[PDB]
Amino acid sequence: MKKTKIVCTIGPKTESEEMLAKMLDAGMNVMRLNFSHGDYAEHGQRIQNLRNVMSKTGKTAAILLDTKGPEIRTMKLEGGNDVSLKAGQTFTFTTDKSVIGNSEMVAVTYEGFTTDLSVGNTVLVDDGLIGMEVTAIEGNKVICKVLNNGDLGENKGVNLPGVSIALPALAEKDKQDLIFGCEQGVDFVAASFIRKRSDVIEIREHLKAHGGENIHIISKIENQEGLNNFDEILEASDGIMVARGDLGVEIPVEEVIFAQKMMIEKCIRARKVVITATQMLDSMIKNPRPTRAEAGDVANAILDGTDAVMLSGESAKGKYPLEAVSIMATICERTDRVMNSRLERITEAVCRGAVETAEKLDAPLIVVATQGAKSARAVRKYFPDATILALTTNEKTAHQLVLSKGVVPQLVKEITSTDDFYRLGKELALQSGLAHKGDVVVMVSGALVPSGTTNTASVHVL
Amino acid sequence: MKKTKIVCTIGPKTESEEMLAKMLDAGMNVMRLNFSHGDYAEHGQRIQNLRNVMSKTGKTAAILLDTKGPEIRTMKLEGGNDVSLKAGQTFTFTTDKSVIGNSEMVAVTYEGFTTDLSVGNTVLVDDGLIGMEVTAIEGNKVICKVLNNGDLGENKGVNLPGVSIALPALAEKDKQDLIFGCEQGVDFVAASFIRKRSDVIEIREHLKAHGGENIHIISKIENQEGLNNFDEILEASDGIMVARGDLGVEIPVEEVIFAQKMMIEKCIRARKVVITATQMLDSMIKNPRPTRAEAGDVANAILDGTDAVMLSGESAKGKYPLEAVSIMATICERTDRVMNSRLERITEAVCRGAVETAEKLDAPLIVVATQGAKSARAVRKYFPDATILALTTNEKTAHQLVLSKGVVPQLVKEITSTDDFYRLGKELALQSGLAHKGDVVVMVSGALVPSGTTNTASVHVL
Amino acid sequence: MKKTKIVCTIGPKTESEEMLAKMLDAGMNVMRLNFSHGDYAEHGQRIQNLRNVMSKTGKTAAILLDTKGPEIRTMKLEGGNDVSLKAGQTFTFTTDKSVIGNSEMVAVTYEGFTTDLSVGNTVLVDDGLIGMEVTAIEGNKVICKVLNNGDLGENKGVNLPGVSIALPALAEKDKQDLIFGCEQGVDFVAASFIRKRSDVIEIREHLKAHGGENIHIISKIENQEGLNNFDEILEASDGIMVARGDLGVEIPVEEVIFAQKMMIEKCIRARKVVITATQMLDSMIKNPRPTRAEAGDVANAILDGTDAVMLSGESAKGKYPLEAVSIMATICERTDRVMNSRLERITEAVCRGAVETAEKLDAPLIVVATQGAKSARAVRKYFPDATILALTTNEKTAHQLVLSKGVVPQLVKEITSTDDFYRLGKELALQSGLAHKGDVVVMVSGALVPSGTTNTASVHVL
Amino acid sequence: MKKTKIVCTIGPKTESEEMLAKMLDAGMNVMRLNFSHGDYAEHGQRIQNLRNVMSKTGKTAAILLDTKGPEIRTMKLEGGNDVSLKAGQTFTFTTDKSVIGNSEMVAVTYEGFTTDLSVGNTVLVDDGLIGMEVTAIEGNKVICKVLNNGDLGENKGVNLPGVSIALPALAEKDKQDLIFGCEQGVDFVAASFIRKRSDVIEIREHLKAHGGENIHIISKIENQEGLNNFDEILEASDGIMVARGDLGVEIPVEEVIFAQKMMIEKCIRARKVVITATQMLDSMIKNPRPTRAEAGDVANAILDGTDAVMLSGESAKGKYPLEAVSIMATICERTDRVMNSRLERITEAVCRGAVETAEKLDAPLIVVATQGAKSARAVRKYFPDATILALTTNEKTAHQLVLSKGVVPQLVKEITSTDDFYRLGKELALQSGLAHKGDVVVMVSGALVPSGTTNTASVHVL
Repeated sequence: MKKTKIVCTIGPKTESEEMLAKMLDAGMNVMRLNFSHGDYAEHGQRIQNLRNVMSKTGKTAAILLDTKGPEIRTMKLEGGNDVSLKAGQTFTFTTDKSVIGNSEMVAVTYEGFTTDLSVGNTVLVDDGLIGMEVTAIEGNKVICKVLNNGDLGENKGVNLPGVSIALPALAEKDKQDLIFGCEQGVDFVAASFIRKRSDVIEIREHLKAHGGENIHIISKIENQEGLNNFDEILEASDGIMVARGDLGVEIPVEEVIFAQKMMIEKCIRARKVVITATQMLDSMIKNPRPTRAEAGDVANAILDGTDAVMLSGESAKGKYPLEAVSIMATICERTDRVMNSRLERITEAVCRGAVETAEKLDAPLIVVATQGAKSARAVRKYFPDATILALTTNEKTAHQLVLSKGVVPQLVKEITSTDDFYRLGKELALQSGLAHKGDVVVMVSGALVPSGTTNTASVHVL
Repeated sequence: MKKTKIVCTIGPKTESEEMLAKMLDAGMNVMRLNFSHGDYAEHGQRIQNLRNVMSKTGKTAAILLDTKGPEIRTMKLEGGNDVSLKAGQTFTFTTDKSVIGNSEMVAVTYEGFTTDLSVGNTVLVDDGLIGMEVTAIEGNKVICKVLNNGDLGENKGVNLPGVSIALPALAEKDKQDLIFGCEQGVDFVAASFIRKRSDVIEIREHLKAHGGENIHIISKIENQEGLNNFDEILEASDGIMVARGDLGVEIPVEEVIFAQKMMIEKCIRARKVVITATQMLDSMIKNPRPTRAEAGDVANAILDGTDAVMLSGESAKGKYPLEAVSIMATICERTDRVMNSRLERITEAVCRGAVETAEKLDAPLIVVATQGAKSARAVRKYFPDATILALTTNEKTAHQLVLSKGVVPQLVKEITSTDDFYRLGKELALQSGLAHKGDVVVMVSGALVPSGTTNTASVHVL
Repeated sequence: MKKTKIVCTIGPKTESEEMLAKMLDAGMNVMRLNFSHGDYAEHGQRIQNLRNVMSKTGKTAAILLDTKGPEIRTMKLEGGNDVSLKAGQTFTFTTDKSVIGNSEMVAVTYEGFTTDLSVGNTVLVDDGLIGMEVTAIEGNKVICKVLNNGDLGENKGVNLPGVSIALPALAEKDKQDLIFGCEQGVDFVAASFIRKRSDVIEIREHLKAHGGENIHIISKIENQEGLNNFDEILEASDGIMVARGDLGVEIPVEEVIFAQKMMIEKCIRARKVVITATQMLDSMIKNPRPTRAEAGDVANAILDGTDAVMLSGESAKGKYPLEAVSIMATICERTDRVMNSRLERITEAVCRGAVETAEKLDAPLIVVATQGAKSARAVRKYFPDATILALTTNEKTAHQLVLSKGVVPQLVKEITSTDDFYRLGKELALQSGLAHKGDVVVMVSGALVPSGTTNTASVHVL
Repeated sequence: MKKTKIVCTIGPKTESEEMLAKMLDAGMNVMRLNFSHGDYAEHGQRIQNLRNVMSKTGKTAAILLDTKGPEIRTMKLEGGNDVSLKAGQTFTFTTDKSVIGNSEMVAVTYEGFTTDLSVGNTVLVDDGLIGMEVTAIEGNKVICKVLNNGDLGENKGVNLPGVSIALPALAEKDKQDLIFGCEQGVDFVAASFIRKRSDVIEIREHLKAHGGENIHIISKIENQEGLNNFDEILEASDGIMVARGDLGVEIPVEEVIFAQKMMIEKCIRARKVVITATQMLDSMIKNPRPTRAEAGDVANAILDGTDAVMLSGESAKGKYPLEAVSIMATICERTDRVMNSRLERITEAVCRGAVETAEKLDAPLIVVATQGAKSARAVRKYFPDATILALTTNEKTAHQLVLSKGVVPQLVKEITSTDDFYRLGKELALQSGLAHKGDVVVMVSGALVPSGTTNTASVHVL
């Protein structure tokens, strides 16, 4: 009965066909492959297992490849031992990768570190554990003053709040991973650390060069530059992933919530899927129940209007994966049921009216003859109470629509005319079990128009 | 182009093919035949002339037969001389037709005069010129005391305010006139003096017995009983003619305006055509310009929301028929221009939305695939800015639709599917000159439903 | 109790104290003195009689002086005999007053006749009975070609549609009549034939020179120029009288209705009283009942939203004055009953809210502490269901408020504070019989602000 | 600039006058004394220090006593050593307080434990660390089956989801604490573990018996019974504290968020303060910045519409109290500024209109002449953009209004009339610095009515 869709990162604990089947029962809609870890063999087997489960059970799911992305990391230390940095001390980064670190200096992986930073900038190390202020940049060195005590381990992430970083759109490993995703025909690519329009285009060109022109690109917004260029990025993307955890290190902490609300709102208006991700039910890596706060955070993202919510470690490596999917579905069901429609160009006019009509006739189902995703998403924009049954002849579209809120996709052989759509949609509506004899359904399609124009709405009794 | 339709009574000055053609140019939509006068040869000729003009010019118009109706009239007087009745005097009516009248007593045409009146009732003679109060009823005599001074001529109408009168629905001449109308295939019958549901029913059974089952019945509301039973009468009728002059004699004068507003409103809700008639431009029997008051009365009837307005003597016998049609058309245009749409069943929902959609996309035209008149009338109910182009395969339906406001009917060979309707309706929309390349049109129809269900709305660019 | 106010022209049949008292009972609110007729003794007596009736009965009423105005009239004819002008013939007007007229030429009263006309202009004689087109202007002659057959009598009015006429704002007799009005302390002056701002100004400077600075000026809009400059005229005037009969001769007939609606709307927005006048119940000069049309015309004027309606000959000379007032009152009540409030400056905000508050609490009465008329008119603008009880310390203001719709004025000694107003207004509200123990009243006033600012609204239970 | 008010639990780190002054600068509005800990001397000194800081700085703050409340705790264990409970094992509670516990059995503090529980009920121990299901109740023993592994320490809290517990409204210690609060003249008492109407009444009677009739009671809703009787409890209380942490152990976890939204909504409608408390910025006990999640949780409570937010350990015992207040204020400011008004009995009519008027005139300030808190809260209900300046002669009311959102209280000597209110409020509005010359203010009060009726709204320019 839930409308919000659930993305599950699959890992060792959940990769078996047995587990995947149980995950789908519990509410999983989309499989996420986190390419920060694993090799092509492991990920290939996971894709294989899901498609076996789908083939045998007739259930639908989508597959999402989440790239590792480019990053700035610190490097190694003397004796591999942590060093204890003291507030007020001088500390230096070097772009020289050959340097082994200690309490006074460590190397970073990114050659451009000296270029992109400025005296006065803040360097955060290890998810903001240690904060430092740059006091001088000299040759290949960024000299800083440590702001807080902390322990520096080896290989830790670095964040540069408010700095535009000249890392490439794709790491070299990323480029290979994307070829793999095309080879495997994944449905979505979630691109890490997206900062500007040109990153999305570079990814679009790379997928297109390997037969991936139909793979939808979900841009992960992670830093202030991403936020600044959000509209540009949304325009070029097929969707957005809101990386709350990263944003919590990169922008003022009181802003993260409104960045999440802003981005979701704009994706709905733009008719593009949005996924709310990171720091959802993390405590369930270890515990069989989430915290009150985690429950409240998930629900408010649903109320904000996200299409989907995402599980990370709690479904890949955690001790209670099935519990975490199940309680997620419960939060989804509980929250979805109290949401109302938002009624506030030909396509917007017809779809908005179609929903308004569905509500005024207490119609449980809106049947959409979707060319691509556009038409089903144009109905979903107004948050219908009714479920969207989206008829498509395109198998990739069927998979991709799994991610949109309240959309039930249906693969069909063909629809040759508008009246055939009405005849066929009424049958498939009854067959779906989503509606019954005597219910009203509203039927949406294009007629005598190019694909991706919706110009027709029709009311039928089953 | 005006939206309000003009009914013109045709008489000796306007019956030629030459005049009818010029009447149509001036704005006439419907020819009214007043069967109070003329014989079958004269009326048949008028019907023939119009149909010739229609064939030669390709213009569409409907034909309306208006019955004389049953009436109560006074009788003859000694020496055929007017007599002066004095307020307070005794005066008696007799049902004995043989009696010649004088200052003390006159005969009436209706035997039921004694039965239907009651001591205390008011008797009005000659359009309320002389008013009388019944003081006794005895045998075949109704004794009254005169209320006001006035002069009593021969053969004058009698009105009995607030009295239920037991005249038959149809006079004997009416029954013959109606068969003539069936033989001649008129589009409308306007039945005079309708008082209750059963009157409408008796007329329908008379028509259905002579092949007139497709002739629409317009009930003329003329008295208090008619007003009391208006809902019943509307339900049974195809439309209503508001006879303001008659109502001014039967009900209190300050009520006539609201009785016209009430009746017009309810006809629109019911999707049934309404004509505002009587005392429109009567001064133009004699003069080439109407009165300020006359222009204002007509305009407020259009503003009340009438489908059509009617010319009587001013187009049948008057000295300036074309002047009267023309200035009527001018008022219709001037008043139609400032009217707005009125936005609040599957049919109701779809049609209301189609109009809302038209306005929101600035569509000049709503194209309706009408099964009978219901569907075009269902769109017209919301007073669209857009003109209604009504496709129908039935020639009688096409004629009848001429009387509905803002409706242009179009006879078509057939439409075999919904996509066929769109293809054809776009062609016909361009051909009509009513819309042009690049305009938006909204196309309304039924799909996989019984006739007289409207369940589909579709938006197209020409 | 009706809300719309009735202006009655008083003449020989209605001037006695006996009749005036009965006129007030029947619904008269304002006495109109038509200075086209009567001398100062007669009018002074009418003023005296009313004021006697007012003192004896404690009823309130206002007095309105209506000027004759400047006019253009034709002159004398040979043997004083009508002449028959034939369409197409040449006919000449001369500014030479000494000329006696005939079939070919007549004199007019206005020398400026040559100046203001132009070849091509239309000249109308005798309320548009005969229409003429100027073909040449030469010396003191305006040569025309007659457009329609008609009979030309002596001393008939001339109208020049669409022409700007350079008559003075006031005739010489008018100037004397206005001083008389100042001496007599009338409440209103209705200025005839107002055409532009400067006419209103010249009348105000004439009044202010004779102690009339507090006499409200009602501008009579009678022709096209007046309509063109309406905003200017409204700005300068205290109110507007709509002279429908005159406008029917000056502008195209289908426009008169909308000119009445436009003018009434703008008066309401401007918080300035409007009177709908001319051609109301004229048939009741002769008959004891009006026409259906007459009743409908009056009612639509109230529905348009007029403050007041006016009786002319029917109450001055007619055979049935009390009948005409009574049936007018009946129409006012019947029409006022079905009208709703019209909810959309500090004053605007407070007054609009006070009405909204009244309706939401079902308050029968809004009590206004009015500095001059502005504040009561500011409440009246929204057409409250509640009656307006207007407290004022100024006796002239009290009289003038009689003309505003739904306003009951009340003369008070004083109100020294806001809490005093509430105490007193609750007492007076009960005393008025307009509200009762337990009713809610809304009390509107200014507090710590210049007069004519309304900034305070207060709700009390009686 | 923030409107949301901040409650700070004061403890050893923050009790000095130096700290309290810095806490107020940072945004503290209300001091919370947590009587779970501390003795009357410590709490008395804290009240003394704040009142010194208030006296010296002229700043306002309120004092809130939060009772410890009645509780169910486990007791002691053999050798004071934790015992390791295994899922599936039998475990028994005994009401015998003399029993020292072990791995098989422990004593509880509440005699009624056997009575109130039923076979099948769930017993949670130590904030839900260990869950057990009751399998038998026998004499003074509740025998259970352990559901999950866990370690049992000494003296841990017990929760009984969905059980109605017959603990008293007040512990014996609570009753003494309340006398202390009266002695000290605290402004608020926050009563722990409120379950039904009768608890609020018992507290009301106890305060009244010690001169505390003016102390506002904030009911802490902590369990399912509290939720079930919420309306009853709200009715008897002056406000509500939402104890999210407790609710997270007592009710289904997906419900806690909607219980928080429900309760806040109802308190706003009821015109009673609501405080959102527990699990706000807990990580700041140890860290100088909150988490993204904690930031998001606080902001969503503000968006829900809470009057105030509360700091617990992070301001009493934590290492970074001033940081935690400051970042709280920042979240408040950032969130308050993007909230809109909610415009949707005489008092509701006038106040709702007063806010609507304030918005339509872009008024920065609504000045309220408040008798008690009622009137200022009746304005706050509609979430005005404008700040509420609440004039009161009552010093306790002034303190209590500190807790209401967007209310600036102002103690005044007296107001003798309505015009004095306007004169005085305009001065105090300018003096406050909240508005400036030329701004509009809306002024709200009662006039000629019993206290706690608001019937007057007035608009003034400064």
